[PDB]
Amino acid sequence: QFRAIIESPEGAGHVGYQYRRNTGSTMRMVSDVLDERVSLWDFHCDPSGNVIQPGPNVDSRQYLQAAIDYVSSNGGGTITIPAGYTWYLGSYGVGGIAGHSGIIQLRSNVNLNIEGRIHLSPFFDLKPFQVFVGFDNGDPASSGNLENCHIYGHGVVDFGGYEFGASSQLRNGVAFGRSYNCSVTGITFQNGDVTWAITLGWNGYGSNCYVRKCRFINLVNSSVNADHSTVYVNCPYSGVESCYFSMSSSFARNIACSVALHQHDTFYRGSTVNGYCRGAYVVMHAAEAAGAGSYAYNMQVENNIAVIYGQFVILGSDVTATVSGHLNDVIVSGNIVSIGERAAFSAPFGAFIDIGPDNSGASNVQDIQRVLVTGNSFYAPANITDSAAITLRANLNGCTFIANNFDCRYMVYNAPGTTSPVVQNLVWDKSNVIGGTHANQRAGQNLFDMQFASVVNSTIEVQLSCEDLSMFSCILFPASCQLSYSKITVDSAWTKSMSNTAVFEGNQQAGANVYVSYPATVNLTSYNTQGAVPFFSTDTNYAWVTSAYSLSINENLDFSPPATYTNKANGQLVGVGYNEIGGVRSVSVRLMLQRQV
Amino acid sequence: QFRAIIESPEGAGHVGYQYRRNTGSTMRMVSDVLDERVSLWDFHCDPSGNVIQPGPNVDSRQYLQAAIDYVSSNGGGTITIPAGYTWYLGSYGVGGIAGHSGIIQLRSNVNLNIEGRIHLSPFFDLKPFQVFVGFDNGDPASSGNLENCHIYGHGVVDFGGYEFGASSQLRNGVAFGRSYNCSVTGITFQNGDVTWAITLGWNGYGSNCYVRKCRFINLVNSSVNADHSTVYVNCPYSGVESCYFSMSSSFARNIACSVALHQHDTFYRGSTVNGYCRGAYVVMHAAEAAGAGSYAYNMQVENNIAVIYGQFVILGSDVTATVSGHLNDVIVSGNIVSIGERAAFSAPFGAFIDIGPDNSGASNVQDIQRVLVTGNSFYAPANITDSAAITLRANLNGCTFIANNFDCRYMVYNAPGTTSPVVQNLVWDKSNVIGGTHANQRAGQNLFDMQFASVVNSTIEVQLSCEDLSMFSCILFPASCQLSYSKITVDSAWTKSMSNTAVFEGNQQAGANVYVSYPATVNLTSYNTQGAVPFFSTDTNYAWVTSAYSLSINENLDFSPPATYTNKANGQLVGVGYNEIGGVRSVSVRLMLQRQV
Amino acid sequence: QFRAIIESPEGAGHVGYQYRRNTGSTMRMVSDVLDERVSLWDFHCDPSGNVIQPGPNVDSRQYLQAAIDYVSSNGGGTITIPAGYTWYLGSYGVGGIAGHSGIIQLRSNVNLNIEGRIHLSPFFDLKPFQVFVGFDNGDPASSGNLENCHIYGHGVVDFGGYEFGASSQLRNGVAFGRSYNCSVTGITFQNGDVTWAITLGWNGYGSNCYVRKCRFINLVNSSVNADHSTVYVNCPYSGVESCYFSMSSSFARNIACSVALHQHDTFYRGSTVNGYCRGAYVVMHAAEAAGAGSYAYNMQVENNIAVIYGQFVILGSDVTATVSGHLNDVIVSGNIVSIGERAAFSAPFGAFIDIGPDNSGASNVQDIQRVLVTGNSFYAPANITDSAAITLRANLNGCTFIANNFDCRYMVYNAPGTTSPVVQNLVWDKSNVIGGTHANQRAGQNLFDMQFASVVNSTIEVQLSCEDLSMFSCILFPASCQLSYSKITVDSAWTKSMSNTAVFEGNQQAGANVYVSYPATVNLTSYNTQGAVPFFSTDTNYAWVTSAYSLSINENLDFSPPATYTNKANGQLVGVGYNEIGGVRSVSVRLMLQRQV
Ligand code: NA
Ligand code: NA
Ligand code: NA
Repeated sequence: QFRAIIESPEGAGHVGYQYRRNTGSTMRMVSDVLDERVSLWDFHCDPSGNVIQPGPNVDSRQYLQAAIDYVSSNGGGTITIPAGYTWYLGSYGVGGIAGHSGIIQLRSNVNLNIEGRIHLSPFFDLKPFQVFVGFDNGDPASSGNLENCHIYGHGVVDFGGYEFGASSQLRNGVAFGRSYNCSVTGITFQNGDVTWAITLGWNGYGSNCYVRKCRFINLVNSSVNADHSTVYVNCPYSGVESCYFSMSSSFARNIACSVALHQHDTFYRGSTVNGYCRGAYVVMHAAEAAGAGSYAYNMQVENNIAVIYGQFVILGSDVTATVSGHLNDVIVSGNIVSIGERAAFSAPFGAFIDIGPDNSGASNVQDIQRVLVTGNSFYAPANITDSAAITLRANLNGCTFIANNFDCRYMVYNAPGTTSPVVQNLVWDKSNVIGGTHANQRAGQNLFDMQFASVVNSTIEVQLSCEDLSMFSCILFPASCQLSYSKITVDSAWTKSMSNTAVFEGNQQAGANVYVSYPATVNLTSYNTQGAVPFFSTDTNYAWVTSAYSLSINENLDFSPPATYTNKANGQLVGVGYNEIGGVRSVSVRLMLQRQV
Repeated sequence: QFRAIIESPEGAGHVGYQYRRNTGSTMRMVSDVLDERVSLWDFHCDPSGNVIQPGPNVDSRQYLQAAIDYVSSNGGGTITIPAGYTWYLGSYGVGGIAGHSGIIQLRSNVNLNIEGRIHLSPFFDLKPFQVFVGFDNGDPASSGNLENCHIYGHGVVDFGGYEFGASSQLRNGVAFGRSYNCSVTGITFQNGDVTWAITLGWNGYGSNCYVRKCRFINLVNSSVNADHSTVYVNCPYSGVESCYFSMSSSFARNIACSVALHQHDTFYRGSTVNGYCRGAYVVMHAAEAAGAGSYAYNMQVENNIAVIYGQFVILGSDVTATVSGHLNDVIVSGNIVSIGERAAFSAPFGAFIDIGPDNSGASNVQDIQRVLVTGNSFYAPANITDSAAITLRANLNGCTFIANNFDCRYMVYNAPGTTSPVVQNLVWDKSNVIGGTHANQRAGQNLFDMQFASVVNSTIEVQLSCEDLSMFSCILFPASCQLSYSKITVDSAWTKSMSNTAVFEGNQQAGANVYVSYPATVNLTSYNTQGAVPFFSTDTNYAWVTSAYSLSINENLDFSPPATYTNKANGQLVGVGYNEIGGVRSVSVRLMLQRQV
Repeated sequence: QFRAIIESPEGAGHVGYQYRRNTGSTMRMVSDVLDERVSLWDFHCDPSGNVIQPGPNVDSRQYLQAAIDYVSSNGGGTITIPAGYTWYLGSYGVGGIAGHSGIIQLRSNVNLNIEGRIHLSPFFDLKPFQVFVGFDNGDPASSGNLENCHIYGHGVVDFGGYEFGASSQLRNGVAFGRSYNCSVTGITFQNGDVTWAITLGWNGYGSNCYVRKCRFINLVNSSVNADHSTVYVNCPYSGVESCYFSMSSSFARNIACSVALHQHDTFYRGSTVNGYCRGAYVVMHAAEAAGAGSYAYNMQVENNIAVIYGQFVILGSDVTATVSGHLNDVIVSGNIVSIGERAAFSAPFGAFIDIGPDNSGASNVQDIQRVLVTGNSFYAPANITDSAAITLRANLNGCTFIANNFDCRYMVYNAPGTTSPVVQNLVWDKSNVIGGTHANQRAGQNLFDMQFASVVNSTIEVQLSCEDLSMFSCILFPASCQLSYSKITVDSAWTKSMSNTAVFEGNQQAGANVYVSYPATVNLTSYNTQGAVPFFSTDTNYAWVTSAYSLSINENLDFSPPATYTNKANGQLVGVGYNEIGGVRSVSVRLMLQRQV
């Protein structure tokens, strides 16, 4: 009677309890207290209610779904996935997540505390999957929201090492969906060939979604995998902090990016990356602009550590038939980034910043401006010819560089022939320090290679900190690049032996609102006159020069050339020196040529 | 007999347990294991011990207080506020928190894990309240400390949307009191009209208090609300990290600040703000200097993202009859900040840094120095006339600006008439990049408007990066501003067409220890002499000029003006050019005027 | 019968339970649910299974070890150390941790949630100890790994205040061993005289180990203690974030460092330090290079707040018979650091950066390069003569300084006599702001004191922001320092009254590839000639000068000196001025001397 009730499932509901024997505390039953927590064990049972042990040959999916569905029905809670066990998933979910190749459906206010391990069984080999899906509809546009869903703990999600079956397939760990106040904290995602580990939001719908203190380990493994971004941030007021990302496959060096920031007010901070092609995309895709507008603004990449093989930050924006995307108000700061040991040209072109074309290769759709790149370090090994502070491959409406340290082959680069970007407001402050690792490697190359259609309202203040006499020039403009309302200077330090410092193939430095200064060697010849006497340049290509001054000592006693020069209508320089004794003088002098500065 | 004991409240204390059947484990009873945790359910009961369900019509306050008081009596623990329920509070607390309009009294070592929702009932409508109070006395000065108290979880505190009843009232979420090692992590505070969500410390008493990963949503809603700072940090070695703050009301744009840092060794990092008037106050109030001294030092605002309507960082210090407050050793870095879309003058004057007067409007009490503002971005839309890198409205003893990007109407500003601050050690390094969003908007305005009583030991190195010919001047000193032992330079780039570059209305640039350089147009006339021949300025206002040099080309063949000039006692410039053929020459030239540089 | 089973230890395993009466949930027993968690109470029992109360006279060690060992046997879990109790440890462990003076042995996948207090009993007074040890062997080289071990909670580890018995002894809180994915979060370590609180890794073996939100309070207390680094990071992909470190003893000001970063891809962020000698070591020790290679790279110290008495960041690398250590790719950024109030020379020499000799004092073994120091603030009080931006005491292969604010006695320093470092690639950008706290204190001192064997490929761009006429020179090279392929400039602002600006005791500024500019006063005398007329310097020590220009006004009406000068073979300067009326002129002028700039 009483014995029977006690051994029944209702037994615990008949045993009284009062907290610490406190007479002022609730008189409850044991079952009530045990009902304050919930684990997968409370649903991991056969139809008669007997517990099932997890393992390689047990598909845990329906049991976890039942737990989620039930806790959802009570307004939420946290389900623990117990430590000490590996819980295998072995079949697809059903309903609104089947269109997403979903395994488990997440539900609002239902948190998962993953302390044990979740493993994918070989049912998923060569197939698509998205392990945790927060959509409730096959069509994301008719999906409801996922709110207040947190996954956390010390546990693991293991994708079982299976390769993709076909490049067209997609694979994900956590697809939060149209997600609001959702997060992943503490979890290790490992051992896969996937497209993403976590995606946050859906085409701008969502808010307040975060990935923190997670580890992502070896999540690309095959030539079949088309592309990878480990965390894809597709809702605003969201981001990634204090994570670790590591890949070891060769394929990852060519296709994988750690983070993609695709909506406004998003961030990527304090994370360490190794073995990836790319650091972060920061891109406003017009096809993803439904939920939070057409502008990506307030984008922050800060205080990360990366060894990569391709590009650290990739900026973009694009358009559709009905929507134009814009990118502005970005800060990239405090990051320390290297291109890993590799042969030149063996992975995508190495870059700290890349201004990339759209997915169809168009370089004339972008609207990127008000970007600040400051207080970062970049290094590439001396053999990596394809390394640049910025590869400027598409139209740019502004990017400002202050107080960085760049130590790679090029400072500014774009390939000739290719795209001919239209450039406005590119600012390279004199406080950017140009390293010398690539000294002596730059035969035939221009340090700032300005292979653009045009440059306007831009500043390039070149300052070397060691010699590199192998380079063709410090900065070169082809004749095809228009240049106006710009300031281009080359500091003389470490330049005395350079044949070419600044080169303007179309004589663009003569423009009315071009402000330039650079060293040049000039031959001069004086009149015979004893006393104050003019010296004039033998060459006539200085009609643009507003002043020039001596960078050379005067080895002579009997005369001195002018310290300073102006020009004449015929393009000669002229200055007044001094003949202590008369005679025609002929000298070769290093001058700082200046125009309007 | 046995049946009776088992169904009694002591029943669980009669059922044996040994962990996982391990014979080396303690032989315990069920009640002992259940006593390892505690929830509000263990106290949320009527006088007969029957559990009460929470809800809109149940006042949960006495039950939560009883739980806190009891756990306190045992040396501490963590009380869980269960998920899946909304727990309403409906009356004020009693005792030492009644003077603070307290609801719940916090106690040392007693943590709250808020997984469910705490809601305020309409009893609090139009009234003051402070939901959680750590003071044990009505008079904070005779209060004991609160130590080792942490509030955390995925839950919510909802202030029920009630407006303030009167501007004089105060409202708070968590008043920690004289708090040591206390924190709030993970909680969402929403739906209110309050003064603060969380306050840390009391007039410098406290230490090691933090707010992390909390969200603060819509916490100002009425014209009645006098003021708001979401987190007020009033103890040292304390701060705010990785939080989200969002307001939507119009009133918030005029009164709300996200954080106030009021004691030394405090920080505000990695947080995102939207819809606020202000970012952070960083202020040493002499009236709050009892617990940690008279100095606010080691103040850090870093790596935040903000869209605001007024000022990002507001610096101050003030005095009382017996105490003077000082502010020094501050760093503001890596932040990306915008003034939101708004009409000019429709909210408090937009600023990245504001040096504010005291609460009584006094601008002659402040002692603010050794501030570093570096590697930040600031943007204001082109129509916002009231936008400045710094509004310098009170005495300043030092502020240093390096490697920022400011894109707004003014760089340095203070309104004329108003306060006449005394300025020392203002440093504006050439590495600050001046954006061009406000180009063409600056009719009648000075980019650096130096409306001060005096400027000493200061550096302004102005560098433009595009043209703006609408501005009256790059920098202007009224005749009322003394200027000494200072360096003021205007780079020539994008200045060739400017009528005025630097303006010194009192001819202050002639001071003995003033070091200045800027472009000017000058008319000159030569002697008739063939050969080396002097040119002299027609105007006599260059007695302060130590050298000048040509910024113009020479369109002539038969002569050249001097490349470089010095002056004469009468205030003319003079240099030696060259007449190939003789004749009096008359030319108009753009020169860089220099004094002691 | 049934009564007997129920009161036995197996009783709970006979009482049925089904979660919330849900008929689809597992039919379990109470014991199963209680077995989901585990605490120290489940092992803190006598041999008959009766629970023992912890306290001062109970040694809790064997019971905690038994708990750890058992949970380990089940594949892991989290053991809670209950709140409300102090758990004393009173004897050493046995087995593989005895060689490490271990107390408790940590085991893989076994987490400790420390909510209560762990205290050391006086058995440990005057003895060595390491409280938690992750090694399983006395010899670390034959030790197995510790993986997936996390210690966290709101609890405390108290070292009981005992002094060290002898300087040779070692003491530690948590020695993780060869540790992979291990962490400490939330814990307060206090009240000791120890060598370290936490060590991560062993001679480069380990990965993904972190210390977050921990507090470290008063952990050095005696003159006996040889040395202290609070967190020692000796494995890669590891670091310290958001911690608090505080010492109050005088001894700590001379021996204690907060963090030591000893392997690649390690970081120290967002932490606050007070009362320590040092901030962080960043050092590649060749004796510790077994597990992760010979290079420390990707080292990050960012956004910390410190008041220290010695040096903030200390860089090093050294060698053994068979291994050479290298240090490169380091970033030190956003930190705000002060030397605390102290007498000059009363603690180790104050420095923001120190390039230190090896432990045997050798300054010729180091290979340190590609370091970026940017956007930091440093302050030392005016009386602290021993304060420097960088003490450069050992060979340096590169360090770059951009956009810092340094306000201390020296900018660059090394003591004369002592080491004679070989310096390459030291870069001091003009954007570093030199504060004026030490103005008037620098009698007999050189601001940049270049006491080196040699300097190559280096840049020193000195910019003052106030006067300090007490200093002997802005920069001085002794004749013993070679200088080549370098750029050394002194901006003229605030220098007009300085006798010496740049000093080159060996006339090193004449070198072929030395690029220098600085102010000097020069006496000149003209010829008699009316009209354009040469002026020449009376002194002949300007054979290295390529140009010079006037920094002085001309008080004369009847003549003007040249605005600009070049030199002559005999070392005189010469320029062409203008005599309106003839006569020999004699003037004393302030010039900017330039060489190849
Ligand atoms: Na073109
Ligand atoms: Na005045
Ligand atoms: Na030497």
